[PDB]
Amino acid sequence: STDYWQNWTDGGGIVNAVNGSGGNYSVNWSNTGNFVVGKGWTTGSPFRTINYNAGVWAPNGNGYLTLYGWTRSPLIEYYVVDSWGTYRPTGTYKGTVKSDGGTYDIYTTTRYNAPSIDGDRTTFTQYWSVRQSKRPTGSNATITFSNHVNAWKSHGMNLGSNWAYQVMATAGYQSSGSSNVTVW
Repeated sequence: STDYWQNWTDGGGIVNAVNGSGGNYSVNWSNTGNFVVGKGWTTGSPFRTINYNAGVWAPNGNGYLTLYGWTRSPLIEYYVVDSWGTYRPTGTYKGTVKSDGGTYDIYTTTRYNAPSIDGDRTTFTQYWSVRQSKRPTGSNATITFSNHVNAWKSHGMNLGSNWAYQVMATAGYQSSGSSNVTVW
């Protein structure tokens, strides 16, 4: 019952995103700048369990297969990264959390004068859970987001009171690749 289509690119290279049937989408990208594409929900929830099955996850270089969303009040961009390409994202280490058969490291980072849902020139903190090893793809996976929300809270990483979208995303950074993901 997804109802949100996320498709943002800074315009660099080619990001061929297909909004497929139901919860399904694909991305074929090449020689990109930065981009984020995914399917999910118009209003995020700290109580939502996200299901997905990545039929293809094939980054060539730097890309993430990740829960992705925002809050406002305050403005926070958040990630639950299940898999990646050549680079495992890290930042300021906060702790760990076990969820959905995985162990995730918790990080914070900051963006300065960068694109956000509030405009092209904003400064904000990012919250991360990053799986310690790449999650197997091709079978049904779950992200029990509450586990992350609560772990983040325990480290003083509180989300905002105004929930924006919440999607299961393919994100890329100066890379190429292909993905095909179904979200529900």
